[PDB]
Amino acid sequence: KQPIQAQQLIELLKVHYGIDIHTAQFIQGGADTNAFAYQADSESKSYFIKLKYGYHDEINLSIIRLLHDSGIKEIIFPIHTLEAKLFQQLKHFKIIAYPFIHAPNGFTQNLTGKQWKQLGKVLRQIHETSVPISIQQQLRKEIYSPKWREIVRSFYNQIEFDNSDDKLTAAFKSFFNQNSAAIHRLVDTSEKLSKKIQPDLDKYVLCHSDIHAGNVLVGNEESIYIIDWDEPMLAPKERDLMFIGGGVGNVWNKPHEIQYFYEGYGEINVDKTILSYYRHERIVEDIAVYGQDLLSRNQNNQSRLESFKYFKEMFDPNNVVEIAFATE
Repeated sequence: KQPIQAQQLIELLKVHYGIDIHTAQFIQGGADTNAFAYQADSESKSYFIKLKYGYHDEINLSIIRLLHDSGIKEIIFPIHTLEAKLFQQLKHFKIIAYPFIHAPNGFTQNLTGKQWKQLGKVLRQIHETSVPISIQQQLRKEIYSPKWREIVRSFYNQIEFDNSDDKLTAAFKSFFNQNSAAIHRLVDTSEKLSKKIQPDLDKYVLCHSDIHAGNVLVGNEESIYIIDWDEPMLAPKERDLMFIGGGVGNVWNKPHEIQYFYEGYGEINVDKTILSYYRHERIVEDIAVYGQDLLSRNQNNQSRLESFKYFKEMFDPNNVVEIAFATE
């Protein structure tokens, strides 16, 4: 499926980046969807290369460039091509080169107070970044879609006994039934809050959209880096703020973290209705996705059990559900 043989990277990295690589190897399952990852090493360093088919504008690259030129420092930026571009466009595919870095994320290594402040400073920088109209036209907009809420409601009648259910499906239905009150509350609260929110496009800002602890790395100089810029969007700032104290992954649920974050972010006028809407809606989105994986046999059972564990963890003490309810 690969557009090139790994050794063809030697020629390409030399030509377009001026880098001499002595060894390149395909990285299995590293990339996802339309992407192929490779490890290419220079006698001096190691590089992570991503190839993507196509010549259309990738929103990730457009936004990464905007933040780069805007001065945001806390991003792991691509290595520049010799023409000073963040990626090399070839005839039928693109090359995106990055330094091969290992940095623990916020789950692995909890942020220090200083890092919480830096995260607040950087996210405020991002939210205040002026977005050129050409790029605004490329960004998805928050439209308060009822898609996920509808899917979870479609599950209601499926929770009924079915003689053909397998072990995982039956266990999931039992758990759903035992937590039915909380599940309907998540859906109904997200729905109620969406109805009360009057969309104001003038207040939308550039948002990461999924900035949980797994997407912050603590790297060189003990500085933080925000990763996964694949699906940014224009939406109320609360789309991102909901994660501070949000408890995603059973971390980022402590009062002092919130204090340090806002000392850095500065803006304390946060719309509580929109913040509560996102915390409930993000859980609804996950119940729809992981719940469907349990009601269906689309993935193997080892994978379905992982979805089940994830689904249940959302209901643990101090996890996302309890924090969402506490927000409302």
